[PDB]
Amino acid sequence: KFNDGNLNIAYAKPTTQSSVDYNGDPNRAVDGNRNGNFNSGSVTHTRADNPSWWEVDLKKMDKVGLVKIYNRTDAETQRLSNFDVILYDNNRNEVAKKHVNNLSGESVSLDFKEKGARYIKVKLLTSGVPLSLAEVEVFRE
Ligand SMILES: C[C@@H]1O[C@H](O)[C@@H](O)[C@H](O)[C@@H]1O
Ligand SMILES: [Ca+2]
Repeated sequence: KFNDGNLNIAYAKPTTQSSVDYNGDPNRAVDGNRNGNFNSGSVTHTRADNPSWWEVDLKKMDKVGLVKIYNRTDAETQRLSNFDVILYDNNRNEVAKKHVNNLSGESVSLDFKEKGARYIKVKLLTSGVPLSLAEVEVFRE
């Protein structure tokens, strides 16, 4: 629930994703565990979807600052590439979007500067690539 003294508002929130494979249910990206080894149980996994995506629902409009996305680490790390992070309001209107080409480390940090949003979606832009996320943390600043 807190990471380095900052309240992670995504923790334990409802999640969905495009499909599930390998029992990589979407709630694994909000289970409080940054472990990126798939075999740990901490990491989501969709099927090879058109495209694969994952989303957290904050349950109401909230304010979104830092969003930190933790990649799978044990294998297939390149899958988390060429992707959008999209904020939606209560009526699923897009209110902000950032594109990430790839990760040089195990995570990427994005600052949405306190934009009002209820949903944060991670969407791969390449057809037929599974989406796996170790953790998605969201902070209000
Ligand atoms: C859980 C599995 O891990 C393996 O390393 C991959 O080759 C499979 O595609 C799948 O992601
Ligand atoms: Ca996790």
